[PDB]
Amino acid sequence: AEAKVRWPDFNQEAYVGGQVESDKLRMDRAIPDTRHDQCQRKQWRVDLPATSVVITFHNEARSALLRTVVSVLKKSPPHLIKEIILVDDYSNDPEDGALLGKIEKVRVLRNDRREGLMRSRVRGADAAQAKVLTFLDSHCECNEHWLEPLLERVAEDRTRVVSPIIDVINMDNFQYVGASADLKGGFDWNLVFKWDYMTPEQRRSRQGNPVAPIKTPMIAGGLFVMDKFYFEELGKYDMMMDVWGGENLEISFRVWQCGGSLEIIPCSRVGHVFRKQHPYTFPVFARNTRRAAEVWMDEYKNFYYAAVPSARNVPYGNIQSRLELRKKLSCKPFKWYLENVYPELRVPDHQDIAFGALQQGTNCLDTLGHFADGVVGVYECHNAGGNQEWALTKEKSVKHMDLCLTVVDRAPGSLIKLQGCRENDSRQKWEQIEGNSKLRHVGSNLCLDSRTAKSGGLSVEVCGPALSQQWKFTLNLQ
Ligand SMILES: CC(=O)N[C@H]1[C@@H](OP(=O)(O)OP(=O)(O)OC[C@H]2O[C@@H](n3ccc(=O)[nH]c3=O)[C@H](O)[C@@H]2O)O[C@H](CO)[C@H](O)[C@@H]1O
Ligand SMILES: [Mn+2]
Repeated sequence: AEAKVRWPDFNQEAYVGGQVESDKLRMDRAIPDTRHDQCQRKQWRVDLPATSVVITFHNEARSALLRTVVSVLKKSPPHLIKEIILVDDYSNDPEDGALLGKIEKVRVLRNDRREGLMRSRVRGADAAQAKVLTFLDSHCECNEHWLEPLLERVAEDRTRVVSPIIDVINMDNFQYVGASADLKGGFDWNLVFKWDYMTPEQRRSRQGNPVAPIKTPMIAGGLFVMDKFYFEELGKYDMMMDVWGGENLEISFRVWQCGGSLEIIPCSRVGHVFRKQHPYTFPVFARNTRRAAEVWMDEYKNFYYAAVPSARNVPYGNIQSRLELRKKLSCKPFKWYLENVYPELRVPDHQDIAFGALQQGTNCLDTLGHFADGVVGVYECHNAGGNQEWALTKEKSVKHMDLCLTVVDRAPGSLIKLQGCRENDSRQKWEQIEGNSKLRHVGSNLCLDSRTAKSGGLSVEVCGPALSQQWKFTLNLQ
C-alpha cells in the first residue's frame, strides 16, 4: 500500500500479467555458471566500494526488466549494492517502471519524453549516490560473483573502465549460453565493431594466469563499471547523440586517448539478450559515428569516409563542446591510439589511393599463398587480411606486402603474376576506371578479369561489359 518489499516477496505473477518465452521464466531462474574454473575460488574483498547500478530502458518486457533487477539483487553481495536506479525513458506504460519501485533498493526515474540511452544514463549517473557506477541493459542476467571482480579493478585504479564477459541469452528460447573469453573488441575502417583473437604475444602473456584482465581497444558495449568522478571528469557521454548506437566508439576512443583504459574481466559474467543481427552476434546511421570520428580520429577519419562515402552527407550536429573537452583533457592523438592501443588494425599508407580487400561480389582477390612468381585467384571474402589484403599505391601498383600484380604478357587471356614490386616496372601499373569499378592496365585496353580462375588464375583481358571484370577496393580515397 506504501511499503518496500524484499525481492523474493515481489509478486511476479501479478507484475508480468497485469519473444513470449520470456514470461515463462522465473524472475530468479537459475543459470549455468559460465566462469573459468579458477574464478570458482578466488577470494574477493569485503572492503570494496558499493556501487549504484543504473539500468535505463524504453518499453522493455516486464518479465525481462524484472529478471535483470532481481538478478543484480540476488547475485551481488547486498552491501555492495547501494541502490538500483531504473531510468524509464518514456516507456508508454509508466507502471512498467513504477511497480518495481516496491522492491528493496530500487529507485525509478521517469522522463517527460524520449531522451535516449546516452542522456538517460547521464541522468541515472547524476542521481547516483555511490562512488562507483554500474551500467546494465534492461535485459541482462548477472552470474555468480559478477560484481566483485569489476569493483576490485576500479578500486585499484579509478581510470579503468571495466566490462564483464557478456554471455548470450537467446532471444527465442532464453537459453543462457557462455561467450568466449579469448576475444577483444575491435573494428574495421567502416567503424563497425568486430571481435579479434588475441595477440599470439598476448596469448603467451596469459599462460601464467588465464583469467587475468584483458585490455581491449573497443568496448563491447553497454555493460560496464566506472568510477563516478572519472565518468564525469572525462565528460560523461556525448549528450548530442541520437538513439542509434555507436557511443561505444566515442567512449572507447575517449577513455584510451584521454589517459584511461578499457578492460574485459573474464571472471565477471553477465548474460545479455541480443537482438537480431546485432554486430556483437552477426559479424549504418552515421550521426553518432561521425560525431566520434570528427572529434577523435584526427585525420584518420578519412579512412572511415574511404570505407563509407555515404557518410559524408549525413549531418551530425554541433561538436564544439566535445572538441573543447578534448583540448581541456590534453588527449593524445588518434595516431597514438593506433600505435599503442590497436596496432593490429591495418592502416593504409597516407599516399595509398585504395586499400583493403579487392572484391568482386562476395569473392576477394587472393594470393592463394603463392609467394613468388605465382598466379593469383579468388576465395570467398573472410574480412581477415593476410592473403586478401591489397593496396593501390601512389606508384600506381596493386600490391600485397612487397609483391605486385604484374602483367607478364599483354596478350588477352594471359595470366597475371605476383612479382616483387619495382617502381621501374611499367608492367605493374594499374588504374581505376568506371567510377572505381574495374582495374585497367595502364597503357593498354586490358582489364583484370576472373573469367579464367578455374583455368589457371586471374587474367588480363580486353576491357568489356563482363562482370568478371568488376572489382571494388574496400577503401577508396578518390
Ligand atoms: C549489451 C550491450 O553491449 N548492449 C549495447 C547494444 O544494445 P542493443 O543493441 O541490445 O540495444 P539496447 O539494449 O541498448 O536498447 C534496445 C532499444 O531500445 C532503445 N533504448 C534503450 C534504452 C533507452 O534508454 N532508450 C532507448 O531509446 C535503443 O535505442 C534500442 O534501439 O547497443 C547499444 C547501441 O544503441 C548500446 O551500445 C548498448 O548498451
Ligand atoms: Mn541490449
